Amino acid sequence: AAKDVKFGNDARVKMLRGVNVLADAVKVTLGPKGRNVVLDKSFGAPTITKDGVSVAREIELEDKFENMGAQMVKEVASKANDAAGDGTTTATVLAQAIITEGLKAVAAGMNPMDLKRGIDKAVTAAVEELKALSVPCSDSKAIAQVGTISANSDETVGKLIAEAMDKVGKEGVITVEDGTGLQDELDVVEGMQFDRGYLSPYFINKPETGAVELESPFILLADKKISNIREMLPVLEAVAKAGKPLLIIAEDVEGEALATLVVNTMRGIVKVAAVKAPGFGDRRKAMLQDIATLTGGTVISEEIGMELEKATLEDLGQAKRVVINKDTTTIIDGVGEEAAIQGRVAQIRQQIEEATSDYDREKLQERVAKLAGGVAVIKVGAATEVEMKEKKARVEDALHATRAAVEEGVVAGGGVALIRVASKLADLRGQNEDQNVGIKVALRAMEAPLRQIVLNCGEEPSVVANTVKGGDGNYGYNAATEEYGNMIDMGILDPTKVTRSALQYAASVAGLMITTECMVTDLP
Amino acid sequence: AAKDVKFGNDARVKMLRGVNVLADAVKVTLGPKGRNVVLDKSFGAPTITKDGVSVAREIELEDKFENMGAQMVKEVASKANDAAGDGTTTATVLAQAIITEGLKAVAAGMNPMDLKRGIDKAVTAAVEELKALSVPCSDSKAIAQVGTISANSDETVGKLIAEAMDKVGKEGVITVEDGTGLQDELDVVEGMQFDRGYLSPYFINKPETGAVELESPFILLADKKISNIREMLPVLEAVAKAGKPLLIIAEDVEGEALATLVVNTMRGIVKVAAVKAPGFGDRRKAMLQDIATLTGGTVISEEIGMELEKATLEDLGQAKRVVINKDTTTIIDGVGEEAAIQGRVAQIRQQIEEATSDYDREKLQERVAKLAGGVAVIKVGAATEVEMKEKKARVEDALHATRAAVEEGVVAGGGVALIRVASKLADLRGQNEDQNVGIKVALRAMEAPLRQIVLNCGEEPSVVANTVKGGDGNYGYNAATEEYGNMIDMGILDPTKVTRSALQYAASVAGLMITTECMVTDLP
Amino acid sequence: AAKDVKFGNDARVKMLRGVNVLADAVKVTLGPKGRNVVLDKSFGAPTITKDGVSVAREIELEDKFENMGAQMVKEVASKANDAAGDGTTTATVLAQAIITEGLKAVAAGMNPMDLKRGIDKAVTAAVEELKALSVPCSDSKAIAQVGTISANSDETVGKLIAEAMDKVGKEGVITVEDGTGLQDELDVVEGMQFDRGYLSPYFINKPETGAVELESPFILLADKKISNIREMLPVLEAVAKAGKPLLIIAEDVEGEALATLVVNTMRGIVKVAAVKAPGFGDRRKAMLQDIATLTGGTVISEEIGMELEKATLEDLGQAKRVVINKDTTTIIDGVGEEAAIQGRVAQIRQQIEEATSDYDREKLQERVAKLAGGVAVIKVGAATEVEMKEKKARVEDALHATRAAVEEGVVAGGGVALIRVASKLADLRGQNEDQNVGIKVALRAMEAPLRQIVLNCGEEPSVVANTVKGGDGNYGYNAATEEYGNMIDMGILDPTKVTRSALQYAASVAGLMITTECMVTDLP
Amino acid sequence: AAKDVKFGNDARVKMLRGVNVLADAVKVTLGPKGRNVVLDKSFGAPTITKDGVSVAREIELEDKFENMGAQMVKEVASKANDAAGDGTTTATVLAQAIITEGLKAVAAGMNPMDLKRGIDKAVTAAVEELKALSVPCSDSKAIAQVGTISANSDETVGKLIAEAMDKVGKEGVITVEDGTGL
Ligand SMILES: Nc1ncnc2c1ncn2[C@@H]1O[C@H](COP(=O)(O)OP(=O)(O)OP(=O)(O)O)[C@@H](O)[C@H]1O
Ligand SMILES: Nc1ncnc2c1ncn2[C@@H]1O[C@H](COP(=O)(O)OP(=O)(O)OP(=O)(O)O)[C@@H](O)[C@H]1O
Ligand SMILES: Nc1ncnc2c1ncn2[C@@H]1O[C@H](COP(=O)(O)OP(=O)(O)OP(=O)(O)O)[C@@H](O)[C@H]1O
Ligand SMILES: [Mg+2]
Ligand SMILES: [Mg+2]
Ligand SMILES: [Mg+2]
Ligand SMILES: [Mg+2]
Repeated sequence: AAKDVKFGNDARVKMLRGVNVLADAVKVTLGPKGRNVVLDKSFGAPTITKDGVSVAREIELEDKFENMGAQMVKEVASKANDAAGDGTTTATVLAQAIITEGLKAVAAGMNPMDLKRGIDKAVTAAVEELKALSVPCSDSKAIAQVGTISANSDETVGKLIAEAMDKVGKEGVITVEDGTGLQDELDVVEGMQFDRGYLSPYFINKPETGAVELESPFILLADKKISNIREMLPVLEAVAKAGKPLLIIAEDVEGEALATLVVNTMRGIVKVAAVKAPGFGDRRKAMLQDIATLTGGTVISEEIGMELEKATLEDLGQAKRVVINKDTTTIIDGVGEEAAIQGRVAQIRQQIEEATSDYDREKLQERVAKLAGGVAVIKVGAATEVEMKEKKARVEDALHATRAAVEEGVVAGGGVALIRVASKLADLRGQNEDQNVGIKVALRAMEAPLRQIVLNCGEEPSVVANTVKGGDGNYGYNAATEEYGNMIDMGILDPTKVTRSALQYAASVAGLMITTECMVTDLP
Repeated sequence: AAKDVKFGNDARVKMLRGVNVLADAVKVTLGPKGRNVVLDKSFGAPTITKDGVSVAREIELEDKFENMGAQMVKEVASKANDAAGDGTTTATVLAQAIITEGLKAVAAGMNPMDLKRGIDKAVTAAVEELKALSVPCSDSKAIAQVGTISANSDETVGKLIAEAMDKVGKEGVITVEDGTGLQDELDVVEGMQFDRGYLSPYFINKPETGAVELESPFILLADKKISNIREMLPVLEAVAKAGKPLLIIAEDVEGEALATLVVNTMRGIVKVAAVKAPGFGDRRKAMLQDIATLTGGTVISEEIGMELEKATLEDLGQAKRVVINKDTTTIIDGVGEEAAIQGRVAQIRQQIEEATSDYDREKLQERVAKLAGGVAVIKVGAATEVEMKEKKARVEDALHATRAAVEEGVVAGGGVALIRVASKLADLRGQNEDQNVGIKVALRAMEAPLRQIVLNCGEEPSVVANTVKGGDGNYGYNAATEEYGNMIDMGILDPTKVTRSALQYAASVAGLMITTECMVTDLP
Repeated sequence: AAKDVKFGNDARVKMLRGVNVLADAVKVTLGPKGRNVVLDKSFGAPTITKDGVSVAREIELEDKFENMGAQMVKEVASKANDAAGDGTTTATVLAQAIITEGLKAVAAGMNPMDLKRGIDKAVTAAVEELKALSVPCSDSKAIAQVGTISANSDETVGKLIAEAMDKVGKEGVITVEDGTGLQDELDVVEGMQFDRGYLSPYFINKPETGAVELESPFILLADKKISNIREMLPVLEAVAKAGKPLLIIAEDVEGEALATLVVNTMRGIVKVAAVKAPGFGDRRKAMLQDIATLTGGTVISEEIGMELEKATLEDLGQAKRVVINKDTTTIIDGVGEEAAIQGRVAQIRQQIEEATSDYDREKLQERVAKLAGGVAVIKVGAATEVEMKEKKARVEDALHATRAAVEEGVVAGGGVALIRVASKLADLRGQNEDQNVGIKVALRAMEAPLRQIVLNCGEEPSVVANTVKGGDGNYGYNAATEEYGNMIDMGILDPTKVTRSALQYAASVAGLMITTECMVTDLP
Repeated sequence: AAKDVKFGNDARVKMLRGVNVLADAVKVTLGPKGRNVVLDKSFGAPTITKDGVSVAREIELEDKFENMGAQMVKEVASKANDAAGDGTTTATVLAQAIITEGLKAVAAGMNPMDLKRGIDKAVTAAVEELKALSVPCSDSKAIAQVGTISANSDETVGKLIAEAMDKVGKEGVITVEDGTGL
């Protein structure tokens, strides 16, 4: 309808106001000594949190343009979370630091394009420096430290992640779920993990993790874009008679077949789950057959005439468990016989032998690794169900952080990595002077996270930041103990992936908001 | 939607305003001589109460941030109530005292972390001192005094609780309900008490206690996560034909099964009750078999193929009564033969003999204690049903208080315990000066409850507090008689668990409020 | 209802205000160095776009008359987009330039008719000059450059378009869709393209392209305007039983048939697609029989008694795919045998031989070209489905731009073509002085797009525009590299059709608003 | 009275807005193509003038901070009028340009005192360069050209002033007054 349009300086001022509000509200929770934020949980008691993710999620400014700026920086922090699993607060702190200085530069009269080029160059150089300073994470000690640091100082999370990590190799498939009692357990089931997000967010039965859990489910191996719900109706009735959950690996469920199935999720005919089918054509049928032989099911495809109307319970797959995330789906301990799995992996190994292209060999090696490795199951022994879900979510996010670390290395925590990077890149320049100014803005932003942590601790950020900059290597300020020392020695590690993703995304949103000239919104 | 965000000083000022409003409204009711609070009972007549629980529950500030502050100090007081059953007003009085002084310190310029560390250290030392000064509660006289004091001067409650307590030992299971006549009756039956909460609050038929009472119910021993209401529909029909109430001990009723059971419970086909199954795997099946042999029923499990579709009336358990609370469920006088119970306890004793781990031996000894100990039934007698319910609720809360006392000792009542603790810890100091200031704030808070009681009595709190501080041991001020004397001699006892929980929770909420920097709420 | 009427100067002032708002919001995104515009995407995160089409689409002024002016200049830009596929922002930039200067001329006192005549004359001369300066686009190099420039610096789009273009000739039929994976493919199916827009916008299953895709559908070769759905109800049931999609090439679907087909299309009983039948009388039946022989179906017509009630599954045509746009519909690999197609094209060649009129020979030659040439299929390869849709949309719009270029030539990009045209037409005059003023206004407008691009780059538009005007031929300012040079050498090409359409439409809307005297709108 | 105090960039922006208002009023009267400015007078008819000093004198803004900026940059035109008698529009144009570019550097973290020192050094060197680049203006033709350019390209005024200085020499005194004729 009628819309309000802001141009230039007014638009950027509103942007900065909204970004400042969100960034303050989130950054007050950065570091181990973060403050508390009281979020009004509607009718119930307020939730006091030190988690910047929740504070950012709950922030929605009244003013439409300020709200828009807050939402953009928030969503870029969310991109950082998705890419890394940690550093959303750091990304917001970095984003505000570039944005506040950058928008001041724009309001001065400097060219937004030059500033964006300078910040892009500085952040690219910063990522190169972080890769240079990154130390590979292969020993279980570093993995435990990373898990502890990403679990908000939880040593048990770090040590369990390290144990399960070394048990199945650094590239192995690891899953976590609730335990039996108050003791943890480590198991090696024979399953696999294929990228398949849920086709509807309403499938989520776990609000603490945004994932769908099915125990002893029925795996339907559709190789056709499902458009109607009528042709699996006998199959749905058979599953309901069986009572086990039903999940669907189809190419794409579109139209009413989705919506009706969506409706079924609140009707509870079965525990409906729908995921996309990874791979295409030959690859799609290859991993579909792999899932069939892992779960003992049969691949049903319309091309071979195997229509969903004739799909019986025997053709339907079966496994011990399945987990569905927004990006990938892990099938856990399929009931298919070990002999069939061994035959399938042998066939794919001879496919590797006959393969000549690098892509073919690499993909088939990934396939055989997926089938042979299985899944590492962790049964965390927390006391209560609330503690079950919270500890398992912490373990999951810290596990993702550890995987990011082992794929990209680790660096000094507490913002020391960015401090060292800024010290290394202090001399970097650009084509013109405004690019150099953007570089300086990015360097101050790199300083920002450690300063914010020290500010949260109550100490003066200037003295501590100067002391850390004076030190070399990984010298820094342990905030939890409020004492200086080597971050690696005191276990304050940051996954290099986390830091590089946070900085890159903060630079992205900063440049986007700096170069923005007009904003349109619904009129109040 | 749109949200209002407060930062720092404004946030904490709103916090203090809300806390002050709630704390005044509640603390005017502390002690035997508490004032009256008139709560508007909507259309009907107002309710005058001296019970701080009701006053706190009815308090909901108009201003959103003041509302959040009041709501969460209220919820911390509720945590104290749940942990102890008494000292809700004392927890609020302590909470206001720390928050008022602590937030004054923050507004001065002192560091919130330093204050929180100091308060936490002072409260930990206070709990140690309270444990040191606690006198074990084993004689029936002390139990009677604690029961009387937790019911706000109800001698009959204390004496009946003491009698039932000594009848079945300090670790026995005790339940209370309405008697036949106007006199109290003490009985010993063969029941048991397993931790389980009702899966829906709508099951509560007793608003005065938040508990579900089923007389002569049908116990269904589910060992499976119930997800549908279809499979026990014949069982529901059989129960409705019988007419007795139906309760289900299930692992977890999730999905549409819970919703259908709720729809049934406001449709009243049967008296539907659902509780979670305590224990896991071997322990779960062990206590399920214990319940089966106590109630004469048969364990129904899908693993052995004993599916709920074939569940008949014979397999259903039967007992004299069952009481369901939010955390624990007690079965009263199951119809199983004494010979079967004796055989089961003999089997578990043999399990104890063959067990070697301390955990297994302790768990099996707990099982045999719960089985062979029996249940002390108190058929309390009152003139009217309203008086019946009020007396039984007072007896229940005082019984919980007596259990807390016998598990943690007793201390001088009327705030004398905290006065003595502050006198003992006057010399305690922290790492820096602001930690010492937080310690002093905690000590003044320790003084606060006795001062508030004396203020309620109309006397000057300063003179009486000075006189109590000058005295040593358990010397204090009897408020009901308005005269000094030994707290134990005049029966003014406090369960040590009550006081330590109230102080610890008050310190927790105070530190959370002090370290809080930002608040978000829905825009008015 | 009640309406607000503006007259003369006030109306034109409102025109200018609304046009200025929209033109600013869109023009801040012109050129490779365009700024960012933040569009509020309702509840979700804001969308940052440099695409002027989206910014123009969002803009809707609150003031009714300002909104009206913005909407009409926006719709003229949309006409330019539809006619060319590119230059929407350029059309708006040109429109504002004429409008701002023209409405100043009207407010001065000059005659609107004289200004409109002058602008029309200048734009006609500009189109003649652009045709003169246009260089034919036949080599794959120029096609690749045009595809890259229309896709906003996407070299892969340009090269793939050039390859597919040279594969099937400059007049060949080319279609694009999603590929298998990350790799592209170039094939030539046997199909044809006919002008038939969808009869309901709700048929669109591709919001990113506004097109309807049916994979392996059933073609209904109806030769009658379908106004009732009852008589194909058995056909609809048969199609639903088969499960394949369904499209109708009837003359028109209107009234009850249209409403019921729409109801079906949100109910999704079958994938309903309705398109009008191209051709008339002999031509209509001729192309209907061509579709029948290509898809192996049978033409169903009420004139020969072949009523839709007796239409069985065999009579319906079958093809590999079909794409429906708002203006034309393309079939993809009909299942008709190649022998039947060869016989049909031989018959139409004999018709060419027997044809005497130029129209008959040309139409039959077009028919044989459509049948024999087939359809070029591009399976573009991208990582993700969202990337699939975005890359295929960019490829489609750049393909339309390349077709416009090859049918009208190419000119210097970055507004250099219009600068050169203004330099050539600087001497042109009109009947009276105000016509000359309109000519000068149009010349400044021709200068406007390059000036706006340079302004977006941050450089001074005056110096760069003077330097470009000083140069001759195709000398200009590469904005992406921020350096001068030959546009053809640096690959900054503009399809001459795009530029002439943008300029002509801008002149059209400018003259319409200048000659406008009265406004009526709904009263606020 | 009660004071409003504005710090940093808010104060600088308001000051610059006032300077921009005054200088925009003044600088539409610069050059041969510069236009005129109407100044409303409390007594009599409005004054149509092209002098930058008159426009600068008349400018006073509602906002107290913008008015502070305007009254501060008005001193450039006033001092230029008092000292040289001409160049008041050029003086105001130069002042605003130094202010606009100076405030840009101040916003970029530069030290304003050192910016002032650099501006002063540049202007001292510029005065030296002007003294070097100047040429004597002694003949009547150059005086006619100077007067013509200073009278907004009015050749009659320049010729009249050249004739007046020729008649009264170096020691004579020339004054300008109202005349009856056309
Ligand atoms: N003991 C410590 N001393 C100093 N810095 C620490 C310490 N522990 C963690 N850090 C640093 O503090 C940051 C962790 O803060 P926090 O976990 O609150 O937020 P985050 O990593 O930005 O993201 P998220 O809110 O999503 O968890 C990291 O930069 C980490 O290196
Ligand atoms: N006769 C008495 N003289 C002095 N203090 C007493 C006397 N009886 C009880 N007290 C003290 O007064 C307090 C009891 O007050 P009250 O029961 O109103 O509130 P509470 O214990 O804070 O909690 P709740 O409101 O939940 O019952 C305890 O601290 C108790 O030790
Ligand atoms: N590298 C370049 N240097 C200079 N001008 C360029 C360059 N690349 C493209 N252009 C010019 O910039 C314009 C392309 O801008 P843009 O694609 O944002 O908008 P548009 O052509 O008006 O239409 P649309 O918004 O519908 O795509 C064209 O005039 C093109 O000739
Ligand atoms: Mg973190
Ligand atoms: Mg009490
Ligand atoms: Mg374009
Ligand atoms: Mg002059």
